[PDB]
Amino acid sequence: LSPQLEELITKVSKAHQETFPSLCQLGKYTTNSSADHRVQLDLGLWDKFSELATKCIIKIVEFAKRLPGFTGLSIADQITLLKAACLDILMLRICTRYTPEQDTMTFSDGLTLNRTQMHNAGFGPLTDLVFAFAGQLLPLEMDDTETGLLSAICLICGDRMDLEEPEKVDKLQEPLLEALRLYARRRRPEQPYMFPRMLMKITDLRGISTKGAERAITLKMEIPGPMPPLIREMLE
Ligand SMILES: CCCCCCCCCCCCO[C@H]1O[C@H](CO)[C@@H](O[C@H]2O[C@H](CO)[C@@H](O)[C@H](O)[C@H]2O)[C@H](O)[C@H]1O
Ligand SMILES: CC1=C(/C=C/C(C)=C\C=C\C(C)=C\C(=O)O)C(C)(C)CCC1
Ligand SMILES: [Cl-]
Repeated sequence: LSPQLEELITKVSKAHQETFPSLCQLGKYTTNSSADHRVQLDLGLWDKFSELATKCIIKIVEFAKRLPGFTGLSIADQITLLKAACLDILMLRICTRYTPEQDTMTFSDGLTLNRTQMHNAGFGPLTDLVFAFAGQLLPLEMDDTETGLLSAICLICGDRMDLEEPEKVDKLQEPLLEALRLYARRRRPEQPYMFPRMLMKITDLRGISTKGAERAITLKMEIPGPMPPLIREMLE
């Protein structure tokens, strides 16, 4: 045991909780927009969804800047990491707020959309794969600390193309991996496969995000103007 590792766990947990409202703390609310049938795109829903996405991108940057050592990387490397991982983290975030009984996902302001509305907001042919990912995330029963640490591990990764100092990024990731294993095993000692299961979710997350990037291309043709600039920074 080391005090430094325990401090890292709590720092990351706090950074996550303070940039990602929990489903339980949110005042959920609904919309009646295009709620029953799948359409190509409901522009009202796209407007609301894309605005929320911009806000969450800013929150993910805020989260990143609170991760120990992140701001010690070159600005170029910080941007490179954020561009590489933002969509992964957005996916993890929305899927964490999945309510299976109601077949809904809840955004950071409490906006709660059913599957059809998620489709109509822009997810389109990606919707059911996203819900399937959320469904397969559930049994892991991850808590906020674990979700925070996993998000940090997804972001701080030395394999990203065009990194100036990949070995430096590698070194920053090391304690995050150690922290997640220590925490996961302590919390649920009778479920020792939880750590490796969590790590394998990273690969699943990358897979769904690649599909997300593909969806963005087709979505660009359906929208009446360009996507919001921070969304373009994430995708383009
Ligand atoms: C994925 C690609 C990544 C590319 C890197 C982009 C990093 C840019 C992040 C913005 C950094 C500056 O952030 C600073 O100004 C932003 C714009 O006024 C604010 O951004 C936002 O803040 C509020 C709460 O987060 C939001 O409800 C508002 O939409 C907006 O004002 C930040 O609260 C502020 O701390
Ligand atoms: C942004 C964006 C996309 C993905 C959004 C995802 C995957 C999650 C959004 C999460 C939010 C916005 C959570 C919150 O508010 O807590 C897709 C690929 C559809 C293409 C259009 C732009
Ligand atoms: Cl570009």
